[PDB]
Amino acid sequence: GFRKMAFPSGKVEGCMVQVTCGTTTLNGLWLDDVVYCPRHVICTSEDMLNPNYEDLLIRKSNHNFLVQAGNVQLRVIGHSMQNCVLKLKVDTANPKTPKYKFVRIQPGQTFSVLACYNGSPSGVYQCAMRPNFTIKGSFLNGSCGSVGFNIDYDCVSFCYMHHMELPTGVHAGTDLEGNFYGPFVDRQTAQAAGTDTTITVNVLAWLYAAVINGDRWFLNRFTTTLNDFNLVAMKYNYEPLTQDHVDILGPLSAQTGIAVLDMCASLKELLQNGMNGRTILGSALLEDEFTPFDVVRQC
Amino acid sequence: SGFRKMAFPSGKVEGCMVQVTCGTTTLNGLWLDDVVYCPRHVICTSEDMLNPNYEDLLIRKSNHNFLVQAGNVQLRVIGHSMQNCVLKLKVDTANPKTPKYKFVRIQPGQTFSVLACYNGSPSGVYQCAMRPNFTIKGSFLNGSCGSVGFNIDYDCVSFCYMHHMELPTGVHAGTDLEGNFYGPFVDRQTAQAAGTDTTITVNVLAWLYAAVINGDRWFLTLNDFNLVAMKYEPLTQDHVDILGIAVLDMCASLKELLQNTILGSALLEDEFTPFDVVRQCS
Ligand SMILES: *c1c([C@@H]2Oc3cc(OC)cc(O)c3C(=O)[C@H]2O)cc(O)c(O)c1O
Ligand SMILES: *c1c([C@@H]2Oc3cc(OC)cc(O)c3C(=O)[C@H]2O)cc(O)c(O)c1O
Repeated sequence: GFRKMAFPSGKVEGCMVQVTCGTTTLNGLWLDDVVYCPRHVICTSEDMLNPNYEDLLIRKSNHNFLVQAGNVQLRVIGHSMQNCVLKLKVDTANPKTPKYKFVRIQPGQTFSVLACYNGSPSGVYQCAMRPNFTIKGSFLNGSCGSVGFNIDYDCVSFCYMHHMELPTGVHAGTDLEGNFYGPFVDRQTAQAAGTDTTITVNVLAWLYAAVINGDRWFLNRFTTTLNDFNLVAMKYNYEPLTQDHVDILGPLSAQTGIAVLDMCASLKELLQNGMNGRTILGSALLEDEFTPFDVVRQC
Repeated sequence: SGFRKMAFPSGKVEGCMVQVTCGTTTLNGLWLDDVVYCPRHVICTSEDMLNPNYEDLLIRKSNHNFLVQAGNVQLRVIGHSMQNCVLKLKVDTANPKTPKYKFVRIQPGQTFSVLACYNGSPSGVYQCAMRPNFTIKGSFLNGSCGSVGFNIDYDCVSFCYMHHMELPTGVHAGTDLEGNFYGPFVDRQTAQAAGTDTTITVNVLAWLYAAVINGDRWFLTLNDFNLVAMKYEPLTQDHVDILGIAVLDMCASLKELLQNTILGSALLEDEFTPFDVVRQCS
């Protein structure tokens, strides 16, 4: 079987705290003696549209920030700002601090989200960074500060922090540097996600996973050039397939003996005919939230 | 906004996962208090997969024939016994990471989270449901025998499933934590197959309600719906009471869907219980 799997969230659960400034409360990420959270926590109801974060932060003292790790209150001894993330220095290092690093992911890459409310983890799920730099996540009010991550070798790579929900229902956030994915800004002025597309390299990887698990009904005797595939796939609103993407599919092609452009011909036919009542790995749609690395890891 | 197949945070279960080795077999074990639980098939050999005598195989083994690895530490086994299809290994050290837990047995149509582990090392977590045919459509890529399923109510972990084997149809079968199998399956490498599976109708209705909350209202009598749907499981009064837009109006929507996408899915998802919708949408 093939499941959309999230990484074990235990190493991240031990880092989620509750940050309060004024009457605003959201989640923070406690690593070493620093707590990371969205800088919009310092905004009031009149600072939602055009806040000057430099002016708002200079008016704050350390005792204006209430950091709460479970039932233990953490004393803030310093505060600074980097891009859209607020850094709260506390007098206690987190003893549960795992091996970690901050990374920025590319569109199409996947990660796991630990949805938290009031610093309390409530659920974990797997998702991908859409080509339009949005997240088709599952967030309610109080989830800002939740983080996305991958685990590579018992080291936690933090790549996402949730900041806001867009009017279309999707979500936008930053890396742990405070830099937003996409052209979005931490302001409550109407923003809209660009035109989203299907992650082509992920669908091909998912098709390779279907062959690995024993499904071959979708293959055909055809091949295609890289340009002719892109000409057809882009008409179905698929992201263009680059030569780097083809190289990434290398190991899966060798493991299955099916050339990438041969699998491209299969995908071109699947888009043309649909499923015809059949399923691939339990899905009736072409799933695009598995990277070629996710396929190899689970298989 | 949004709707995802959300699993419970797995941190409380990760601290319990250990590696159990017996002979040429290595799988996952659940370390709770001073007892490690794992499938009793761990004591089988290569030549004892078709018709093993577990009573005979266990009597011939001593405590030191079981090697339990908890991180970089080897736990010392001081006792071994069997409860149904689960082996219970008594160790000399209580697990300091033992959470508040209880062993429960779930019903078909209920959901839970699985922490898929590989030889004691956790690798991934996902959410799934107990199919009416008592099978699990999970992802178990070997070395995952002994992985457990659970739910979390308040701070209490309700262990409900332990994985034992995969069926020839790609689905998986297991037991509860007391060793009692879900479904008509035995722990032997024999000819067995999963029964005709049916769709959990009450979960589909709950999933349609989650779509109305998320902005999908384009498709917005009991006995009449059942006769058409049964052409899927039947709906009871408790189903409508648990799903308490009237329910019968939603059944007419589902009836108009079975004959003649929703939340990014071309299929009617049936692995979200009515409480899962409330837990995620509130
Ligand atoms: C608020 C939020 C998010 O705050 C927020 C701030 C902002 O600019 C200052 C713009 C937008 O769009 C948003 C949001 O979308 C809000 O979701 C999140 C959370 O969790 C809390 O508690 C809060 O008060
Ligand atoms: C074996 C297994 C599972 O062992 C197993 C035993 C059995 O009867 C004794 C029947 C079947 O069907 C199975 C399986 O399907 C195997 O998956 C699991 C794991 O993880 C290991 O390591 C192992 O040796």
